[PDB]
Amino acid sequence: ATKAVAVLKGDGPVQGIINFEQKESNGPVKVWGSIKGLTEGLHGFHVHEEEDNTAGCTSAGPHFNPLSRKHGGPKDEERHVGDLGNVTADKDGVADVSIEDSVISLSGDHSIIGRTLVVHEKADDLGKGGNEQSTKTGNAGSRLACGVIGIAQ
Ligand SMILES: [Cu+]
Ligand SMILES: [Zn+2]
Repeated sequence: ATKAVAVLKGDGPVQGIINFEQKESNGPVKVWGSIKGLTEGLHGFHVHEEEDNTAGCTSAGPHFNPLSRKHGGPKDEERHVGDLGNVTADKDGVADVSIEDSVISLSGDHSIIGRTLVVHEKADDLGKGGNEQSTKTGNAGSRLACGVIGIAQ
């Protein structure tokens, strides 16, 4: 779409308004956001499968993997569909996201509308930890907050 949002929220007051703009069927998306309630430091950020509560928190399915690759980040050879590596939280526990991608579509085959955008405690290990868990998740640990990607309104 040309205006999508994902309101992150967790067990605690950790919350974050993510924004996504695509417009173009096959153009570079802009993705950005601003958490409020993480700790400082790097936090893994990914599009988990779908709004699947049974996966643990309010919703957080496995790392979405349509092409069935190993985990990593935008700069890796092995990166899943929604492997937006990690973001950096401030000393005030705010991680201002601002990146762009061309794998997804927000409106098309890879409509991210409906997906489950989740933040992790630890840094994404860029799926290089040489262990399934890491090479599937980034060893980023438990999901401080979870959320769903929808239309901005
Ligand atoms: Cu994740
Ligand atoms: Zn991944």
